[PDB]
Amino acid sequence: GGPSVFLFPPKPKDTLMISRTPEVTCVVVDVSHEDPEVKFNWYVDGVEVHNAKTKPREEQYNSTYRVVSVLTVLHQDWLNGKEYKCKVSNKALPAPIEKTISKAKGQPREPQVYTLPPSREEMTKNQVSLTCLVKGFYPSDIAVEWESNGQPENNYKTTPPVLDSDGSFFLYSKLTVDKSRWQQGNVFSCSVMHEALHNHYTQKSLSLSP
Ligand SMILES: *[C@@H]1O[C@H](CO[C@@H]2O[C@@H](C)[C@@H](O)[C@@H](O)[C@@H]2O)[C@@H](O[C@@H]2O[C@H](CO)[C@@H](O[C@@H]3O[C@H](CO[C@H]4O[C@H](CO)[C@@H](O)[C@H](O)[C@@H]4O[C@@H]4O[C@H](CO)[C@@H](O[C@@H]5O[C@H](CO)[C@H](O)[C@H](O)[C@H]5O)[C@H](O)[C@H]4NC(C)=O)[C@@H](O)[C@H](O[C@H]4O[C@H](CO)[C@@H](O)[C@H](O)[C@@H]4O[C@@H]4O[C@H](CO)[C@@H](O)[C@H](O)[C@H]4NC(C)=O)[C@@H]3O)[C@H](O)[C@H]2NC(C)=O)[C@H](O)[C@H]1NC(C)=O
Ligand SMILES: [Zn+2]
Ligand SMILES: [Zn+2]
Ligand SMILES: [Zn+2]
Ligand SMILES: [Zn+2]
Ligand SMILES: [Zn+2]
Ligand SMILES: [Zn+2]
Ligand SMILES: [Zn+2]
Ligand SMILES: [Zn+2]
Ligand SMILES: [Zn+2]
Ligand SMILES: [Zn+2]
Repeated sequence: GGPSVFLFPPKPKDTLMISRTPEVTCVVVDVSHEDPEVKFNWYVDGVEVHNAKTKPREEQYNSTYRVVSVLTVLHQDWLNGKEYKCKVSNKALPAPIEKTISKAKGQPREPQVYTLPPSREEMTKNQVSLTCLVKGFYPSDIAVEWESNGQPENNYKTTPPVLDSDGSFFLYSKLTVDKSRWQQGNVFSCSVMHEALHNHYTQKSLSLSP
């Protein structure tokens, strides 16, 4: 029938750290050998731009060609809602294919970050759960990590964002540590990246209070 276009956003962390390079990815699949030519046009807010890096086509094991084009986006443009259009032209199509993407839309809402110590009843266990509540944020793109003086604490798991009853999102992150480390008074820190925080970052700390 005709080829199909997919347009993918940057990775969320790449949009929240100015040191990183967010990029948007236009993928064309189902390109026939009969008309194998593929032209990309990129627009930012309706204005054609020219810095996209297209990859040379690559044949698939199902006898179709796959062509990829990558446009780097500016940290501030993406956060300011600019919209990115990929236009794919190929002989086999009646009219060119237009896909548009941007950051999740909606008024931004800054998260409230709260650490919760292990439950009393959980103090019987050889491991305990440190809880980071992140609530009230909009949009849902977010990243959460845990640290203890310098090094990342990676035995943690974070729930997906959940739509709350006021239209904002919340989640929880659970860090599991040896009960000894928690009682040795060590400081544990939940750090949160989200667009609506100052510099898109905050951290909150948790320690035994005796
Ligand atoms: C012939 O073969 C080719 C490929 O060869 C095959 O290789 C694999 C795939 C084998 O399975 C086998 O087939 C062959 O060996 C086939 O090509 C495939 O075609 C199908 C369509 O038929 C495509 O399906 C869509 O996939 C989307 C998800 O794709 C991602 O995830 C899958 C794995 O789950 C991967 O396979 C893909 O490569 C994609 O991976 C993502 O790619 C991004 C770009 O690289 C990554 O982002 C980038 O990441 C880098 C670092 O890695 C940087 O961070 C960059 O900054 C960043 O931009 C991303 O991380 C990566 N993810 C992963 C996990 O790797 C689906 O989203 C899509 O769903 C759409 O369609 C469904 C129904 O059609 C439905 O669920 C939805 O409606 C959805 O539609 C979109 O949804 C939105 C919102 O809901 C709506 O608005 C729209 O409806 C719609 N719009 C848009 C714009 O999307 C499809 O399921 C498949 O991806 C593609 N494969 C490849 C490799 O390209 C071909 O079909 C075969 N043909 C025949 C006839 O056999
Ligand atoms: Zn031009
Ligand atoms: Zn050009
Ligand atoms: Zn931009
Ligand atoms: Zn950005
Ligand atoms: Zn945007
Ligand atoms: Zn649009
Ligand atoms: Zn980090
Ligand atoms: Zn603030
Ligand atoms: Zn400042
Ligand atoms: Zn910024």
